[PDB]
Amino acid sequence: STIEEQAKTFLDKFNHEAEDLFYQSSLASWNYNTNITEENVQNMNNAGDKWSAFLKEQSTLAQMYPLQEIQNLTVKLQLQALQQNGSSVLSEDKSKRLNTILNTMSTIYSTGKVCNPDNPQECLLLEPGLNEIMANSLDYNERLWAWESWRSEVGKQLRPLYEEYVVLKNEMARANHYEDYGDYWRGDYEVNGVDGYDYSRGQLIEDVEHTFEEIKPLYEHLHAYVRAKLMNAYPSYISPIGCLPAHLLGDMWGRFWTNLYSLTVPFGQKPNIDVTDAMVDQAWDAQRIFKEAEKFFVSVGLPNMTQGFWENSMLTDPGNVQKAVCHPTAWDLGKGDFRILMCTKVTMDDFLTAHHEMGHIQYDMAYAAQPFLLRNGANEGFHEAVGEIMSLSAATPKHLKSIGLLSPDFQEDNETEINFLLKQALTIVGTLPFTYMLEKWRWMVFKGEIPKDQWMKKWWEMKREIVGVVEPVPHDETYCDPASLFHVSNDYSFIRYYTRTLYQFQFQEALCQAAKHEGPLHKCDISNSTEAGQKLFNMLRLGKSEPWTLALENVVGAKNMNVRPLLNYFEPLFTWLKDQNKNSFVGWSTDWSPYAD
Repeated sequence: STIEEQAKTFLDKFNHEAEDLFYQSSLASWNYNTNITEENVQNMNNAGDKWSAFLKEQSTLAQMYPLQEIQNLTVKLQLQALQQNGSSVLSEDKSKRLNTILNTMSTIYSTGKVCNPDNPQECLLLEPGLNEIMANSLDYNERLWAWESWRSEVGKQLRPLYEEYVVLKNEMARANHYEDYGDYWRGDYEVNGVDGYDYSRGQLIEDVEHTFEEIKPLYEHLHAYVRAKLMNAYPSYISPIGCLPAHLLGDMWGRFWTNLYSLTVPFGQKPNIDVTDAMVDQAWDAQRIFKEAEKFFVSVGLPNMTQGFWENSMLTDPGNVQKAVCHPTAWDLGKGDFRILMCTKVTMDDFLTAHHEMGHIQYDMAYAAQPFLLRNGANEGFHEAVGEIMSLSAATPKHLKSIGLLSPDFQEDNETEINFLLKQALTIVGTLPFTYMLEKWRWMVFKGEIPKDQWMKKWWEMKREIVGVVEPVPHDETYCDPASLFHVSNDYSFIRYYTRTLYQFQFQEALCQAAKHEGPLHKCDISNSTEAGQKLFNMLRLGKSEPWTLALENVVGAKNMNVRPLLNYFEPLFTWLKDQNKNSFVGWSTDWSPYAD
């Protein structure tokens, strides 16, 4: 007859009512992704608005239950994420303005078209269009045109809408008892009420800017090497003392740096690793790729997947008769139903993608017993962190040799491991400072460290301060360059893509030491060792029921988040760079600019 028992029965009624409508709402979404149809575009809308109304009404009926007089930390964990008013605190007109701004941001970015009024042939789409010329072009102006002009038609029309977004989200957060919306976004990592494990939202910056203080060395040699060797590509434009132009970072912006490898190979005469020539000869299909990826998880002790998983997942493009957006996504429909979406093809990268998205499915399989609010990762960067460590063990030549794909007598030397390390670090570390600078800018603008008149000046300063990237052409206040990214335009959280990597190496190191590997960490494998899989499962089975510090402790043993596994993983590459960069300019100087004439 007290608050703690009334909260439990209310949560029982909520979870026994949230689960079944969540299934109904996600089924329509999956049916729309499989079948892009007008009849389906409204079905998921009806279903999603029903569940949106459900969560709002349950949030309202949960708001008479104080958090101070409930002691059970489980019930408190359920209540703290359900009590969140979010958009409920603002007026109807402000809610209308925010949602029109929301569906305008996505619309303008998605339907942004580039064209040349002087040359009709210079008109192309984004995928597989505009990114392609930013993908495989070796000319400077070729990338320059669709770099500056990309933000000419979309990088101007979101500046005032985002200016209004900043101010309305400030009240979005302040009315909910936060300092800023930057303080609302850093709220997932907040842990309170756990003695010794209590984590505050203000400590996130204190830890992130400290962890970057040990990542800066490796990155400055990466930048020094890349700038030293791109003068073989662009000798007449780029200084080997200054920094790099933004249009040569691999994509329209430069988040991922996979695209530089084909031009920045360490050794060219060696034969790079690939089975793409191996499944064509040996008759592997999407079924068999998944079946062999399953054995990876079976070896470490993880249970076999559901019978319905195979009969409900989508594996191969259903021809031209039906058009399905098949971005690689893992789907947890609940009620024991889980599916995966990807247009599978016969290539090694699709094998790594299959493993990466298969880890997500297995991880979500682990916490089925958790309630419908605890059926999520402890932190946001934790869900994509459990899914890539399989991929790091899926690219090891030892792994490919035991399955009969890779040649049994491939010689592995100091030139093969090192090129593998360049391929991975240029991809997994080339993204960390860019994620950090982006979220740091979001935090100083959302706390209001900047006025209007230097909104983007102090943006290119931190690109030229953190990642060391100069602009080919100066930008005045009129545009909006940060908004060009999809995650900024639709306003997601991004530091999940800096913190996921740093969980990745901690987990990999702890796991393959628990597997008793003798040798450098960059090749250690997790298969055929149940003692590490059982340790990992005892972590995956908690999910959100425990604080992320304790979740890190039960595996790695540290409540802190560390870079030491990162430096162990890239120590051999670090060593190559030291004696490779004896004559290059370690570091950068801010005075340099390509247009400083």
